[PDB]
Amino acid sequence: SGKKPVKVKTPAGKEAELVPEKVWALAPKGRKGVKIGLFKDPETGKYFRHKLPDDYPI
DNA sequence: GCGATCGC
DNA sequence: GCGATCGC
Repeated sequence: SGKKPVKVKTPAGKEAELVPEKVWALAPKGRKGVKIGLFKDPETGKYFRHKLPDDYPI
């Protein structure tokens, strides 16, 4: 689980600051990849994945 | 296509 | 079992 909030655009189309429920690195062998957060849209109650900043702690 | 994750 | 998440 994550700690600090993340500047996120929701599926519903709104800018929100949300603390991700799970975070992990998504990277192939030999390449940097990205960090991924699993988020819950507070309005709709639905889950979605979003890129995390590069320095976000896993 | 690779990489991990999980709600659906 | 997969969509969808990014950047290479």
